[PDB]
Amino acid sequence: PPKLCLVCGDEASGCHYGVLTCGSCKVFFKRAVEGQHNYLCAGRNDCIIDKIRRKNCPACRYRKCLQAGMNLEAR
Amino acid sequence: PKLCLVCGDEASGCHYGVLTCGSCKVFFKRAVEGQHNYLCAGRNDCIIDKIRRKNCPACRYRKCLQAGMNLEA
DNA sequence: CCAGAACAGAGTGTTCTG
DNA sequence: TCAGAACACTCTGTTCTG
Ligand SMILES: [Zn+2]
Ligand SMILES: [Zn+2]
Ligand SMILES: [Zn+2]
Ligand SMILES: [Zn+2]
Repeated sequence: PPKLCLVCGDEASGCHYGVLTCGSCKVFFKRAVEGQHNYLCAGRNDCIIDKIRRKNCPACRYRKCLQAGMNLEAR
Repeated sequence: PKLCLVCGDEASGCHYGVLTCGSCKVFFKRAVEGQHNYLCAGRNDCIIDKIRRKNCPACRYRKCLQAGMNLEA
């Protein structure tokens, strides 16, 4: 019943862009799709995305958003 | 061109004992005097280049040290 | 309840000084 | 020579508004 962000594992704010997510991931995603998302992974594109590390790799974070199914169409 | 021994960017000069770029110069100071324990989201193997240096402070900091940067020398 | 705007704070990198 | 201050800009995340 306390429920978890499907992207970083932080506690979720609600349903955003179709996926159970935290507020930071909600706005991160909005920002990534509206703008240029060309991000480079410094790793192997498997970076661990959690509450402390999610700022490290926008590229892996954004890929996790897409895998979870986030999209603007909402509704 | 002589290149930064940390991120490979074009080096401005010799800083904190090592030949490095200026962003690396000020990153290192900031790291050393500020706390911190940085944590890698990878394998402690991150690629550090001009673009990628921003991604992993842990691996950046490590590479600074293994290059011999220190506040004294 | 949710999208988006606003607000405020952290982090990077430059330019400038002596 | 290079260290440091200060500036300017980008990024993240929380609170506010509709
Ligand atoms: Zn999240
Ligand atoms: Zn990554
Ligand atoms: Zn460098
Ligand atoms: Zn790393």
